Amino acid sequence: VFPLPFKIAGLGRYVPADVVLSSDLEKKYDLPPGWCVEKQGIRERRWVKDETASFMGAEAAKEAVRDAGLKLEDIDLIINASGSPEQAVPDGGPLVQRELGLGRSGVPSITVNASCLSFFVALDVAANYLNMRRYKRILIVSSDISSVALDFRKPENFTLFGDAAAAAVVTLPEPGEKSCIHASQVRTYGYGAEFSMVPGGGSRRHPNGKNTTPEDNYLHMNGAELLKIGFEYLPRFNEALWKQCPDITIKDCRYVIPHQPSRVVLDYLSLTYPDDKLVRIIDRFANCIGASMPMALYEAVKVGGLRRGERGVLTGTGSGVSFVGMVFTY
Amino acid sequence: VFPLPFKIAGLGRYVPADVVLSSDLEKKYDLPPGWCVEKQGIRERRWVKDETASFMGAEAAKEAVRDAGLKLEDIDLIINASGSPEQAVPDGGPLVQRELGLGRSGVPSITVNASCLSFFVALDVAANYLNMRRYKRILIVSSDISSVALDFRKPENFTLFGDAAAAAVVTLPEPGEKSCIHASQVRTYGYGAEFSMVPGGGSRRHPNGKNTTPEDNYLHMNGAELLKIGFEYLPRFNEALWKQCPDITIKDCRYVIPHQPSRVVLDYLSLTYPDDKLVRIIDRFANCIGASMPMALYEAVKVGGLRRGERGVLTGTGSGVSFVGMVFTY
Repeated sequence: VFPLPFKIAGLGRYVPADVVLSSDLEKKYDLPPGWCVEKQGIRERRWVKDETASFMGAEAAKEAVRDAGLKLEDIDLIINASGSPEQAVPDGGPLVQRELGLGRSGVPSITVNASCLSFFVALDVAANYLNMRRYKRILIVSSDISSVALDFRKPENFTLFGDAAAAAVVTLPEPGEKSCIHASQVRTYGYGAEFSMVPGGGSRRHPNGKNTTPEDNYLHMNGAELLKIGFEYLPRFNEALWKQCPDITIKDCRYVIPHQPSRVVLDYLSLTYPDDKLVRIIDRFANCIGASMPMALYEAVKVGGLRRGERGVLTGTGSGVSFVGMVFTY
Repeated sequence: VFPLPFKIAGLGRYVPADVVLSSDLEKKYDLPPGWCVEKQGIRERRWVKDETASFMGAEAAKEAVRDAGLKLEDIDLIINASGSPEQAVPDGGPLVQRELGLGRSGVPSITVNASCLSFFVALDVAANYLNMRRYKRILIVSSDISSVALDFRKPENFTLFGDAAAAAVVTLPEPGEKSCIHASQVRTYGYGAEFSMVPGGGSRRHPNGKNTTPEDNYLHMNGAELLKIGFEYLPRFNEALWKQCPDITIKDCRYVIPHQPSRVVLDYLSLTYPDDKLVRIIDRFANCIGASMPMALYEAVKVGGLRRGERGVLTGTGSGVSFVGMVFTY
């Protein structure tokens, strides 16, 4: 089953142009100087002006398609893999297809939704399509605008969130190329759904039924209970992941590339590994939801110089609660 | 690539218990007697009392798991494939996992979102997971509560929509079993996104930003423009689908099993094929969004007596605009 041929052929990013400095937010909203860096690990973030999520996704996608040495017309499947929707109907796949100028192309455009970790699950889904020879050149797009949900009365909210899009084009490797997935794993603990959720935005508490409460559209988080899920299930998760690739260990991997919605995951990793092994984007882009992991993947290659033949580990914990992990040769 | 081993091992359904007769709606809201049947093709529908979407999905799933001769603990991947969300965070996968009593199981639970046609795309995704030997016993759940979005001032709305859930367990076939997919195709024409959309419920028009209009939470449909997309692209879609299985034609298939959000698809099919070839559920369950196709699949097997070794065709047009088609041996 594993080693699965798989090539990240191209990578792309779009971020809004204007830097919002933590220092300026602190001055504006009477927070102590240095508060965002100390408490959140965030020095800067980017917020949209008039961009739509599909716009940002399409900009990232075009970069990834160029990076792969391809034209837009060569893409044969589009997977939207964002942490939040642009609108209720259609899903983000057709919307980014349209934004790319491919609206009359017929190219199937769908959404994979694992909340947080949609990009990860989309890579997995794409790997299977590729190895089954169903499609050859798959675009995965993760674009999130969180700045819409900002609450400027709560510092733990309005200093945490940023906007970003990142994209990948994935293909089978060419003959002789080592690019592959050595291990991949997804586990879900839905008992933790209530500890990180947004109860509004669907049929359960529809804008006006009989089950609506005042706080329906904001994130309800119980950090202590989320950690307990980690305590109980993460060690067995990690054991099972690395058992898939017994000939490869963390020592053989150049970068750990985490979903990073807060500084906690980076702090944990920083106690364990040298700083140079960890790919950090939260410091400059904040919590960008579903774009976090692919932003970090973009960073690993385009700033960290990850070379073909070197190995990386994708890792993340997301709402649902789900855990993901993938060991790959780039 | 095609014939792909694939077995629909079990099927399940949940519908609310109380029948809402078109005749009673006509009396209540001063419509002419027989209006729903003539205009919509709908004699009855079911509307929830206090059920959640996850509840209905879990009820359907349990039936499907029993039908497959399995226990819930045997399922190794859950795919939520509904036409609408229960809430914004997490996605419906973890929520149905929790509802099933599998919240501490670790079983990956995700969402595939192709609007309308999510069930179809989930079958495809599942087929690839199965044939890549990644998972063995995959649960696909489609549960939709549309009755929340009813507008009792617009007859074309409040008489059209029903609530339902349906589910399938899919596996590889046992040795000697003929169950397979002969052909599968998905095409998307995102230029048609604007002709069937809900502009609210996301980042584009977030409950209060600067881009909200009065009509954001209702379906904007342009039926004439939707048909033009069919005129232009459906004939080539169908040609390309049947070219995948040159040794099998529509004459070799016992049932056509359509996504049926309105009477138009059934009217088209009824002009072409004998009535007994068409599987109809809209008459008793109305437009149940993402549950429509799997409701019809449940009907084909559990009422229409589709036998192992007989062939069927899944077909549908959905918001995005996307078209889907699959030819299979049951």
